[PDB]
Amino acid sequence: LEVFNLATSQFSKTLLTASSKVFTQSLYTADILSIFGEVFLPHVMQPVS
Amino acid sequence: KTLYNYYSEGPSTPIMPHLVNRLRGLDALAKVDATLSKVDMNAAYIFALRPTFPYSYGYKQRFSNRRLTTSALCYARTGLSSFLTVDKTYTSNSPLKGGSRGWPIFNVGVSPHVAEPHMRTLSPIGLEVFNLATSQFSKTLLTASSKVFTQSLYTADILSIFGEVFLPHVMQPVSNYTPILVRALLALIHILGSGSGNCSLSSSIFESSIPQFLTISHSTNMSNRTRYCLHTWSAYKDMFRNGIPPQSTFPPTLAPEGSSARILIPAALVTSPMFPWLLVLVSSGPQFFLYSKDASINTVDIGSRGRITSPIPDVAHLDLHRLWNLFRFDGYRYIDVVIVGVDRDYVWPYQNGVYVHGGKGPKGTDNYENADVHDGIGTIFSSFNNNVNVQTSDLLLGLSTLWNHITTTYATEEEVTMAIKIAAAFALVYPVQPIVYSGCSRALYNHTSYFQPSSENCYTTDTAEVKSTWDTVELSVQVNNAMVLGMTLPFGQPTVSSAQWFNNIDKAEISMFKVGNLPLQNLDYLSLDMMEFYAPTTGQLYDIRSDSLISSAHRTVNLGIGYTALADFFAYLASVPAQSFYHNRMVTSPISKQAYSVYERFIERFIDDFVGWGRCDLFNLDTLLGAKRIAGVASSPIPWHCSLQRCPLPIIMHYTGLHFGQEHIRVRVEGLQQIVLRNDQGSIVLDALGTAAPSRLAVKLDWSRLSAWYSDTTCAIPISDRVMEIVNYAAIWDPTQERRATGFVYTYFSPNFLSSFNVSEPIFNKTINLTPPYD
Repeated sequence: LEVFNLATSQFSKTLLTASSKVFTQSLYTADILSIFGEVFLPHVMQPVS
Repeated sequence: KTLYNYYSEGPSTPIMPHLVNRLRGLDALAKVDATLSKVDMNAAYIFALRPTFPYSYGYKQRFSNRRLTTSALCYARTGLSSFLTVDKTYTSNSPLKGGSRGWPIFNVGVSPHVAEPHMRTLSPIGLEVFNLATSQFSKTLLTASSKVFTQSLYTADILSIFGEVFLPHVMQPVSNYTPILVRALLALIHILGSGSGNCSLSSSIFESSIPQFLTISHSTNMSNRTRYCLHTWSAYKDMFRNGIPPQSTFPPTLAPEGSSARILIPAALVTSPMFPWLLVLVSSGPQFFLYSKDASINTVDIGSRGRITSPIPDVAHLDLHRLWNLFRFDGYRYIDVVIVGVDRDYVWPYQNGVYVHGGKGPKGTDNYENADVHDGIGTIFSSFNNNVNVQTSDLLLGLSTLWNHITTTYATEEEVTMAIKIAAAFALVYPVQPIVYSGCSRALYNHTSYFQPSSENCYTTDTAEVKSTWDTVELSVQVNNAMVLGMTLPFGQPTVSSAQWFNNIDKAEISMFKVGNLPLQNLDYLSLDMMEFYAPTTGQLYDIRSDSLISSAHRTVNLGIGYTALADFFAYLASVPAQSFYHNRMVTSPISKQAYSVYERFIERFIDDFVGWGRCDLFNLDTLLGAKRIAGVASSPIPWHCSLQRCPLPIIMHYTGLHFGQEHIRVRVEGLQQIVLRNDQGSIVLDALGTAAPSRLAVKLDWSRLSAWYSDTTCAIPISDRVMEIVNYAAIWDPTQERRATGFVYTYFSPNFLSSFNVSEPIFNKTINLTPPYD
């Protein structure tokens, strides 16, 4: 949802709502957000499977 | 409305409200009449930049008995699609077949007027910068900035940049992107080539299609170059610490100034292919010259009967200039490119040997301490280097990306429309107008000052088929100079500047008089949009559904031909003679200045009513009145009776609604006059019947009288003998002339040029049948 917000809105921040750095090497850091916004943008726009 | 509606209206009462409602409708038609995104790219370019204008011809005869005529279709086109000159390396002084010794330079200056900005909306980062500007610090004011993303545009440093060098725009967020859109449209049109496919003064030499490959040539003596200085943000900000140095670009810009500007470009966008095309289109131009890679495979020669000769005889020593070379734009003379978000080891990705101030230095060092100035866009951007060969698609990729991004993210539809309307004034280049002369009958030999038939500026080069008897021009040096000096833009303005690259010497003579002016692009808007300081105008990714590059260029060329046609119509209504736009327009007759005075009123009224831009930037009399009659070249003995007319009649009819159908030809009670002349020995020498030509007021009150006037004074032009049917039956009787009798003038096009009208598309290689249908 926050990746979608980054895709559809100009950056603020208030948009960083779910990501955290508490857990090391998890799937919830900012790097994973970058991965999602880079190589999975259409699925972010239209989530299907 | 539709094209069917407009073809059945005709001119009406006041003709200025007419011809502008028609133009707006025709422009609206061109927006939706063809989805060019579903065809091949070359086909789209052909269909956008070279429109066809179908029409049906035909003539009647007095006594027809089993006469067989073909009622076919023809497709009229106007304008030069490129220019053919002698090779830069060519030492002989012999005249080449179809190759001009030089070429015109349409030098455009800088408009003092400012493109009016319109309101924008702040981004959250910009909103917080605004809060910092208008409130005492708290904090609670830091609402959008973050340090999660490294080297992004959302840290506190970018806030400092905005509050330092863009404060007025923070206070009043506005932007206008019309001038860069104008330059982009012109770049596309001049690189590809708009018009009819004619590519020479010879009127019989055509280029088959868009070139596939281009060549870049540099010329120090002939280019119009901009100086560039590359800095990182830290190095650029550090040179203003100890006072203000000379030529400072630091202060913000509301009204752009031609000398010196700064652009702040994020590091992520420097590697975009649009970036060099961004540096071009705001700089001076041209900084390099563009040629078709080889002129043999594209150029053809067309016969009087439509015989295509593919390899023109002397193509080995000819250069095929793009229209890009015939134009000269004044932009910013000095640009400070400031890359934002880079370290002290930053490397210029383009041309080697180029070091960014505050970046990687020559040997191996960081924080380069020199701010080197590079003269010309070619000294950086190796893709613009001398003798570079490039596919046109690769060249245009950056332009298309730039246009798509700007028109979907930064600009509004109004800005794009204004850019189209302005660019249409410089979209096309036309050769000097050729005219013929019927002459006078033998019975009137003693009552005329112009007895013999004649022609002017009628040049052809094909030798395969029969040459037209009216095409008597031979291309000497002085005649070539005169013909180049007679070339015009859509609104009629010529040039008095020209260039020549002969032997091994390149030379340009640039007059202080300019054919027009263009506004500068405020680069602060560009910087702030590229740093996401504004909210985007739209969230769409693609302009295919709205205001694409090719659709915009098609609209621009459509409006440019419309400007040419309406200008010809105005010159007719203002009785502006064709000879007032020749190389010797100043030394021939005092009619020229009066005609300019009358014509400029029509032009300015139209420009204010339709374009809305300040007239003077699009048309003025500076180049007309600064004529340059060169050495000799005597004008042919033709009376000044035909108007300006750069377009064939069917195109003029399309844009004006003028109807010249066969129903206006009389075939069958007394409105004629018996005209009598006597000599000293009381002997009647004329005793002839005549009819009065209509006054322009009568035409104003009844536009069908102009149609009748066409059908009473027009004859089909013969090809092999200089005797028309008309001169055996009719003549012009002007009582206020010292000698009352003259013939007819008849703006001339050429059978070779008219053969190209025989196919729906401007493609002629070998399988095209240009022969007249059914003989």
